[PDB]
Amino acid sequence: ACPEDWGASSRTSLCFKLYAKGKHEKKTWFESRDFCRALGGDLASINNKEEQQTIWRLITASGSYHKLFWLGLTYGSPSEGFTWSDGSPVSYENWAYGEPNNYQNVEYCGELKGDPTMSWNDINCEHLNNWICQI
Ligand SMILES: OC[C@H]1O[C@H](O[C@H]2[C@@H](O)[C@H](O)[C@@H](CO)O[C@@H]2O)[C@@H](O)[C@@H](O)[C@@H]1O
Ligand SMILES: [Ca+2]
Repeated sequence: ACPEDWGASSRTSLCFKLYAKGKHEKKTWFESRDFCRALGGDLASINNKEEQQTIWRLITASGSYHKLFWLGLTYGSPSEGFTWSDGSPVSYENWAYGEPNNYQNVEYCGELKGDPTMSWNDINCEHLNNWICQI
């Protein structure tokens, strides 16, 4: 069962929470990771299409589309490439077309574009974004 406002009460329920913020309250990737971890969770990992649908439905309910959200995607060592901050393997992927492209060699964190495609993009970790936590 999820905490109230994070999901449903069944044993199979996945718990995610959107943090959509105005520009003065958006956070860098590291700030967002630390925020979710302080609650006992982490930035959201998306391990399968079911979790993707769960998050998309939260976005539809929020009424705001096209927003960019930090996910738990962070580059590891050169041999690893992208990892999830929660330690789970990056197996399921939904990178946008041509991504990750490490544009200008400075893109080491992953964001979700909150439109129906639910696609991922690598971007500069110091950008200020909305974020999604999991617990
Ligand atoms: O800004 C770097 C970014 O540029 C291009 O992505 C565009 C768009 O698809 C992104 O959603 C937004 C927000 O991140 O930025 C651009 O408008 C692509 O070259 C992309 O790989 C790159 O990260
Ligand atoms: Ca990119």
